[PDB]
Amino acid sequence: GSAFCNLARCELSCRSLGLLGKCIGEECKCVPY
Repeated sequence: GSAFCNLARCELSCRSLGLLGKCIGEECKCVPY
């Protein structure tokens, strides 16, 4: 919509904090595997 999450880019971003990436509501949100 006005934003668009990318799972590959969210996965590479959540990898920088030590956890898994997912998209929720067209935003990036990280999760504990």
